[PDB]
This record gives sequence, structure tokens and C-alpha cells, in this order.
Amino acid sequence: MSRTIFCTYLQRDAEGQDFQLYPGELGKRIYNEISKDAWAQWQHKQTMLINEKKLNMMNAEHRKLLEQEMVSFLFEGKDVHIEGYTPEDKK
Repeated sequence: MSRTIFCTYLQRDAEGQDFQLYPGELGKRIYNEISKDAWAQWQHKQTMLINEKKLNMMNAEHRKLLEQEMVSFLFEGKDVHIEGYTPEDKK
């Protein structure tokens, strides 16, 4: 059963994502806007980025990196500046 949705990254009819295979609230909030296509696209790119950045997910620095880029690429309409690391104390 291919459920048709409108993916932000495609701006057209797309097939909805599968189910909660790890996330929950964020998962479904993204699944309804993101097709399997875009989901695969980004996760490939970020995996590549992680190989370049050599970052670990145990640090808020690199953890918020993932968050910034992920939301900006998939959801697009984020409120956070994509500067990677924030040199300002007040965020």
C-alpha cells in the first residue's frame, strides 16, 4: 500500500516512509514530509560527512551538527543558523 504524500524535498507526490524504526515523535513528524527517496539521499550524504568530519555523537557539538543539517536538508524550514558550531555563548 503506497501511501501518497507531498515530500518537501521533491515538491511532488511521493511514497510515505515506513515506520518508527528508531525515532518516535520526530520520526513521524519527518516521515509525513519526507519520502524514502530524500531519507536515503540525506543519510548517504551525512554518513559521508561523518567520515570527513571524524565526529562522534557523544558530544553536543557534533550532535547538534547532525540536528542542524538534518532538519535543514529534510524539513528545510529550520530556525537555527547552519554555521555548524556556534562561537556565541547564548544560543
